[PDB]
Amino acid sequence: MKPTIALIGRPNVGKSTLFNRLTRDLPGLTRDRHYGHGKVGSKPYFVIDTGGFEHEMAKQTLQAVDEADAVVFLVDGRTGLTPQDKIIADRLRQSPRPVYLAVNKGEGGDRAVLAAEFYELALGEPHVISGAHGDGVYYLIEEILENFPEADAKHPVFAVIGRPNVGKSTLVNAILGEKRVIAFIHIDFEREGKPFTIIDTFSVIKAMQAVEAANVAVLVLDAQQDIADQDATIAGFALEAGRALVVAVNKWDGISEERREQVKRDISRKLYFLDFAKFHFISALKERGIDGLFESIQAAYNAAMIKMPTPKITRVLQTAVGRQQPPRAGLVRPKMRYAHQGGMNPPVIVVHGNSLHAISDSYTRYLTQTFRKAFNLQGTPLRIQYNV
Amino acid sequence: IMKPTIALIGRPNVGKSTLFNRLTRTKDALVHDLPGLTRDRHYGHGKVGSKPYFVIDTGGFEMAKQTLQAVDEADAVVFLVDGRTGLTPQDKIIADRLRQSPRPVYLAVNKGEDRAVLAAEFYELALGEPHVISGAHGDGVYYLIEEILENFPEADAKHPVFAVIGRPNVGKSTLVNAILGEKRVIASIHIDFEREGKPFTIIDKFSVIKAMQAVEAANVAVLVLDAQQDIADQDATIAGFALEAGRALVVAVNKWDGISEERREQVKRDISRKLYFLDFAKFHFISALKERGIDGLFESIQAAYNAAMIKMPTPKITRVLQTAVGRQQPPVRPKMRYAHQGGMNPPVIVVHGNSLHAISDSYTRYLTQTFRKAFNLQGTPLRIQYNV
Ligand SMILES: Nc1nc2c(ncn2[C@@H]2O[C@H](COP(=O)(O)OP(=O)(O)O)[C@@H](O)[C@H]2O)c(=O)[nH]1
Ligand SMILES: Nc1nc2c(ncn2[C@@H]2O[C@H](COP(=O)(O)OP(=O)(O)O)[C@@H](O)[C@H]2O)c(=O)[nH]1
Ligand SMILES: Nc1nc2c(ncn2[C@@H]2O[C@H](COP(=O)(O)OP(=O)(O)O)[C@@H](O)[C@H]2O)c(=O)[nH]1
Ligand SMILES: [Cl-]
Ligand SMILES: [Cl-]
Ligand SMILES: [Cl-]
Repeated sequence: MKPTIALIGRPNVGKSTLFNRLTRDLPGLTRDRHYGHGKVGSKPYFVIDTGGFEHEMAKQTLQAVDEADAVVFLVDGRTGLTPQDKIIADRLRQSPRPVYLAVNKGEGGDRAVLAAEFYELALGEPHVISGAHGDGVYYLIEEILENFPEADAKHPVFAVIGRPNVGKSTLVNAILGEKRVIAFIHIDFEREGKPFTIIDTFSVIKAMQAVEAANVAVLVLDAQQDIADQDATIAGFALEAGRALVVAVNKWDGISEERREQVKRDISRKLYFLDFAKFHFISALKERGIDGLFESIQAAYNAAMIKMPTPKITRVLQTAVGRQQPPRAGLVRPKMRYAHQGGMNPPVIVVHGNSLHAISDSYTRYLTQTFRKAFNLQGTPLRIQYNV
Repeated sequence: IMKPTIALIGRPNVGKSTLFNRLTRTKDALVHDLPGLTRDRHYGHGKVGSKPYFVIDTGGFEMAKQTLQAVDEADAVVFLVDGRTGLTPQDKIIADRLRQSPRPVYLAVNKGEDRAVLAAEFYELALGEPHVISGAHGDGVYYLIEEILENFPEADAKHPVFAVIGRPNVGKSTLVNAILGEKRVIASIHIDFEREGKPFTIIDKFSVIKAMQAVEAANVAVLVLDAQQDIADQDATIAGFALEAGRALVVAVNKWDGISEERREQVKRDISRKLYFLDFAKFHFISALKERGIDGLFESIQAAYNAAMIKMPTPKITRVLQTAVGRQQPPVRPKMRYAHQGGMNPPVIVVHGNSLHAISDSYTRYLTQTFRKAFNLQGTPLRIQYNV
């Protein structure tokens, strides 16, 4: 498992600003993220901005301290020292895990004088940084990662994920039965002869790690409630991980028929960014729909692991381009000539040609759907990329 | 009578969006937003203060062409600087351009939660009195706003007064000439005309401030979209402003002459998916250039105005409500007994009962549609509200 860094600090000290630096959809909207994959640094890691949970600290914030591999305590170096900061430092100092004191917004400053007050916190060396502009952030992260040192399974290895109370335990018990669940990290089992592995592990950190360890994620939704922010950030994390995905709309036994289309329409409207995944309507309690859930889990694994021959891809591309030409880039007419796979799990298709530098999102969506149909890629977040 | 516009100006990271959110904060928070997403706003209606006004956070442009325009066209500028940091060379160049302004320019020394020391450093900018504030916590903000507004001193038209709004280059000028030159149309900021006996007024490069002023002067807005491009962020924020104004709306999907038949459904799909929050308005698919489809615009403008101005008797509303609830009960089981109109242009329906504190967004959607069908309210952003 790769490390998780939890950002902690007073409101307005620069946490989300830092988080966006470390981890850097429809028009007019911006997707809320308070946890994601660290992209700044030589090693992979997860980042949690505990500002997204919230004076004393918050229940989930203290949990993040217990569960993260390290905490960054962010403070406003321009201000001076607020008494709220001294309280937080008192709890963090007890951490048996790393606590890095980051003195933020110290850009163009004197890094020694700006960390003068903060030795009193007894959390060690203050790290003068600037989350906005990046001064010292890369070097801070590299020291955090100097602690932790840095092949696809032949069958689907899946994690059941989702909000509390959607039915994950009921689904797992329905899948495994009593006898194989009493032998619980990885539980290998067989179904109709074919092999599967389920991963057993609210804890954001625990959910990210389930996603990291799996090659398929089964996202469980409670059909009896509206889709929630937390439903959406979990699914969003899975999407950023490129994890193959199957969606289990659970507690379907509760919905009357009149309400059924209203709920299917509601769910596709609010989880549009999952239209690459098959949606099953199941009842973990009454054990209905589980068989087709397994068909889709296997299909998601297959799609995720596909190896597509360049001539097939190029053939599919040229037929699509012949039927509908790409949008004219103002005056210039893009030419799409060939394409090949540049990644796996998820598959990535790289399109080659001239003037591919401003291809509209809708045309990229048309190529994606064509490729998905041609290669049966439902279940994996296939991505198109233009060689520019 | 035009309302004043205040433009926030300043370096990245001085507190503009924070201030803008404070100044435009709606207690009820009425935006039809999705789970996990947040709708971006950098201009809106001012809510802090005794008088009405608009606010623009010029940070949403990234000096810059549009920012310089806001300096020219706003009634006043707030120049936001970081009092904690000190005085950056970038701040001084901005002061050099702002100092030439023939309109009010207020120097706000932010993040002060030391007022005397922070006013001496900033007198070097020669922008007058520094105002020490804290946009995050609110220190001094209210007094700043009242001092800006102490300059500007503080009936529905019987027929539709409509404004054509939308992004640069979508066809607004072509559409206006087409409307005034149509077959059945007979002909200092308002242009009065008539069609088939009924009266109309249309309101007469691109300016965010001018778009906001068009909406406030109107009782109906015609939003023009360029069908030949993907819906853009700027398409959505213009529509979003119209929505926050509660402005009755007709949507003109323009340049339909360019779209081939195959591409046409892929485009209607794309538009309804990305402008979901406009599902209350009729969409027309027109060609302003070839002057096709303009005739049907006039009925929808009339229909939207009529809907916006409706007066619904309490017994009819309660009747429709009790019937809707009888056919589909709410999902402890809330009881909805009666309802009345508590607002106009847009109409607002207030529902009274027990256990109404957690009604799902999806049920409120069922009631909104039910009321919309029953009272012919397409074109006005009708909203349901619960008394707790
Ligand atoms: N009607 C219905 N209720 C269910 C179903 N699955 C779970 N529940 C109920 O949801 C509650 C929580 O289920 P649980 O498996 O613990 O959810 P978890 O938090 O995701 O593990 C329990 O009281 C279940 O009986 C289902 O398929 N249908
Ligand atoms: N000067 C400076 N300003 C910053 C920095 N990071 C964030 N800000 C500004 O701080 C304001 C709010 O900070 P935010 O990131 O939301 O703090 P959070 O509440 O901890 O997430 C924004 O207007 C930011 O642009 C920094 O490193 N330097
Ligand atoms: N093909 C096509 N082009 C149009 C149409 N309406 C406007 N245009 C073109 O769009 C460009 C800008 O139009 P204009 O009315 O100035 O857009 P505005 O910025 O919204 O006022 C011009 O070159 C027009 O010829 C239409 O219905 N079809
Ligand atoms: Cl991962
Ligand atoms: Cl293949
Ligand atoms: Cl205030």
